[PDB]
Amino acid sequence: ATNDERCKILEQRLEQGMVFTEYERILKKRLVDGECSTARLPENAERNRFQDVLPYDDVRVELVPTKENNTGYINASHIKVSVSGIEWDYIATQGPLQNTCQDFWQMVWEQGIAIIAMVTAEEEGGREKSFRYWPRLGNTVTYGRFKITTRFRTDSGCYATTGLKMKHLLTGQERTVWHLQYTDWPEHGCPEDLKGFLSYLEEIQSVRRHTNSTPNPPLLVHSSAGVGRTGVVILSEIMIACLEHNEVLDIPRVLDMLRQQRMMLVQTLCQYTFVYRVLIQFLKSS
Repeated sequence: ATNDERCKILEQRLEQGMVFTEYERILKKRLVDGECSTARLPENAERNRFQDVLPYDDVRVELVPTKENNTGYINASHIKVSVSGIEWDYIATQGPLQNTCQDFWQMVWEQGIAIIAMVTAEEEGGREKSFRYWPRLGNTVTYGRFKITTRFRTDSGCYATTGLKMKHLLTGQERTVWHLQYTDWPEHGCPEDLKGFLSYLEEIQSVRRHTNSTPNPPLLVHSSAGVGRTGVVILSEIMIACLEHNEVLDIPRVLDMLRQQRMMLVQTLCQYTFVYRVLIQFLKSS
């Protein structure tokens, strides 16, 4: 029940408004070896949603080079953290563009991805935040050598689960990909329903566990920019796992480690304070 001491500390820090000082001291990106030269190539300009939100060279997801994409470039970062003995493996990526759908599915295939955690809407405020890279039911699409079929979509209130089949058109191999989309989460803000977000995290945790039981692949997390709401998901799941290991909690240490793998994770104070609220409620129900 040492979680009780953690929950008081967290509630007090939030209640007294000491969260901000902690958050604003965390650097947004690497100080050194922060080169994003491949991402900055003129040839890759159309592949970035924002020319300043970029993967670092040494952790970018490298696609096998193709005719259409010689550098095999996608705006996506490997995120590998070890926190309290747990080795976490994610890929964090931006929302696909019309012209990066083949790249996105090539990454899904090559990296062995079984679960997509989508935490953006397709459209918000009249703007595209993610291209519709998977088919709409009523049910198949082809991007280069990958055929994607939507089997079903089931709504769980705050999020929806879509069963996808992905087929390699040159080998005939097929794989199931589970698409878990949180549907009401404004960009730069927080989920509307805190408990709904916890149930979304619970479903990601469950499906990862059970698909692993049947080299485990990274979880693919994406938003629009691939840093804000993506960062909330990753930092929340890591910190929740920390709650069982007695070791002293150090959220800004963890977020700093994460931003060493992909810049700008967790864009706003409300997103960071939301992670505190998530942990408090998780501990309040333990």
